[PDB]
Amino acid sequence: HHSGLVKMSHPSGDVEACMVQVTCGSMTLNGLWLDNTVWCPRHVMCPADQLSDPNYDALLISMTNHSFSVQKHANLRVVGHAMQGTLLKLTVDVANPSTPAYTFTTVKPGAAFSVLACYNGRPTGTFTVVMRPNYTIKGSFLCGSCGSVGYTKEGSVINFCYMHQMELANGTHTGSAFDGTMYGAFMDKQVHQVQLTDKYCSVNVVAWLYAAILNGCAWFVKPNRTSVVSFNEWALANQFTEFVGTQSVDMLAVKTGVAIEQLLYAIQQLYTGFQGKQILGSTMLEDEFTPEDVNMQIMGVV
Amino acid sequence: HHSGLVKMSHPSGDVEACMVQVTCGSMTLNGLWLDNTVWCPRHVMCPADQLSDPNYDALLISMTNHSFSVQKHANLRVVGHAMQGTLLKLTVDVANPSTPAYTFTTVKPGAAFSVLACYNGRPTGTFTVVMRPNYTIKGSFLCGSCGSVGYTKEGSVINFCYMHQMELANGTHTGSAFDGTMYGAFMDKQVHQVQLTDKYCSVNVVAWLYAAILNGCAWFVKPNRTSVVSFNEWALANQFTEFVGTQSVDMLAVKTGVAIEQLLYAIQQLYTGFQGKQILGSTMLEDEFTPEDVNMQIMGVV
Ligand SMILES: *[C@@H](O)[C@H](C[C@@H]1CCNC1=O)NC(=O)[C@H](CC(C)C)NC(=O)OCC(C)(C)Sc1cccc(F)c1
Ligand SMILES: *[C@@H](O)[C@H](C[C@@H]1CCNC1=O)NC(=O)[C@H](CC(C)C)NC(=O)OCC(C)(C)Sc1cccc(F)c1
Repeated sequence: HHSGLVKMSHPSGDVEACMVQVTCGSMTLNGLWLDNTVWCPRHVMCPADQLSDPNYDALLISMTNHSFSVQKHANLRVVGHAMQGTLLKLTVDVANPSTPAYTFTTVKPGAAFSVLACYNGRPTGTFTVVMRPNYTIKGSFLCGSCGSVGYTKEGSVINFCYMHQMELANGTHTGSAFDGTMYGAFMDKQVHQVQLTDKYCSVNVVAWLYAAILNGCAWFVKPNRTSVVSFNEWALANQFTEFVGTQSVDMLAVKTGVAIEQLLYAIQQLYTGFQGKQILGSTMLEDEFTPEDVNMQIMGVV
Repeated sequence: HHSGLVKMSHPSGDVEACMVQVTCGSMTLNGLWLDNTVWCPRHVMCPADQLSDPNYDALLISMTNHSFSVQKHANLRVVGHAMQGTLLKLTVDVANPSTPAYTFTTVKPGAAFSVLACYNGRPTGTFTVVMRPNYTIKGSFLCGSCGSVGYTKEGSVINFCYMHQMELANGTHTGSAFDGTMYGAFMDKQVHQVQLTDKYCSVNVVAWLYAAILNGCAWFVKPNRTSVVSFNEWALANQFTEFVGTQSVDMLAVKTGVAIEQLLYAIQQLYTGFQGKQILGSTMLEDEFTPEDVNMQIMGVV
């Protein structure tokens, strides 16, 4: 029996109209064109021989307005340039006529956002990822994908929350919010960097367990319960994130009739082992589906 | 270590411009607007009391040109109507100015296509699915999602291959190609229908095993080999599809240096059990990634 839950991404049509190609010499990457501002990663100014330890402040001074080439596949003239954190704020004389209503937001661990993978300013694919506790994402990025944007949608408004910058040794990816800060303690330098541990997202495992109950799979549900405070103490010693309930989780509890503390106890015993049984066709706990995903995809509640 | 493989969907911007709302009385659903033709499922004409066993031929005669209301969120006047198989071919006086270069194709088991989920003619989300051997898909569809389209992209040309029609008891979904034929032996009637067995896609499991080798995971690779003919005989008695090699699979074999017959032997032993080990973080064989997905996402080869 299929759960009805898939990795669902937002429609990308609004964001594809904001994708441009930015070249600052020998390096090309993607940029976000909103109004008269083009955002792009700041290592576009970096020559290939200084990626390991670049001085962006000196490089920015070395740049002029005619040093950035912006193209849409239309060529955009740069009338101003500035750097905020690990991002470049290039000003252009033409405002994007297809600029959507948008905000800039920071995404937190356990939350899901949609990614538009682009190369040479041309959208290539879309996928959804969950920001992991170590502030990395398990995405699909290759050379030239920097500048690809991550976004969430609340109505007609697109909340941009991620710009791809680098890939780690473990194969995961990290980037920067549109305030210039890289997620976690990461730096936009081509060096090996210490990566924090990854943890199971408790609020997403609880949602995934609720989805099984909404699909008739409730063998793991027992009348025993574990409080949030006790579970969070247990989570700290078992590579699980501390659980914080939300209204979305409460809706799932109300509809199913199963308490959160019942599932918290279940996660503790399911962590020790599924014992040859399966939940939604899996033998491991899944934290890649948010409570809002289960609310939306299965019950049509947004 | 993350494999670098995610469920990747095509950009949906081109298809979102072709999505319309079709209402033929008390039922509303989605339609595909290409040139002066609007395609939509034919049970839009069905009153709610006859969904179990509808006479579409009589219903079509009962309809007029003014019986179909087509709206884009612009209202489209219907200047002609026809029925092909399980699909309606409505002619409108206005051609879609954003019609992309497109073809109509039939997707085969094991192949992957992108789906644009729509409700009331408004795109809501996108996801990618693999057509299963029983000619069903493990999608995320709800009431009103009929008319959502499935498509593949070869360059700038969009090959439409799926229109959502119904959901089965197992939670999977099936639809019709744009020639009017429902995939498999399914009928667009609100009754329980016999569903064929589902099988592991051998060509996709081979691709998934190759992706592990491309990520350093090759503990399952042994010098022993199993021929395609012998594997296909084994596949017939173990719920596996018969393997047919492709050029894409050959590229993966050439790059890795591991023969297909080596992995066919591995699948036979991995089917008996992973024996406590994991491949790409999984204890079961995965057939939801095509050889082209591994070729594109990991090696950038399209
Ligand atoms: C976009 O310009 C590009 C995107 C990556 C290419 C491979 N996969 C990607 O997503 N980003 C870069 O080339 C980065 C340039 C830096 C920010 C100046 N670097 C990058 O993605 O990774 C560099 C490292 C982190 C791989 S350097 C490294 C070396 C040895 C061991 C190790 F763990 C890290
Ligand atoms: C679009 O109109 C809508 C989409 C589905 C609603 C629920 N999930 C969907 O994807 N499709 C329908 O309502 C179909 C109308 C038919 C084609 C006239 N029916 C449908 O999706 O399923 C009807 C069945 C197959 C559930 S009837 C049934 C009853 C008992 C047991 C059983 F296995 C099947």
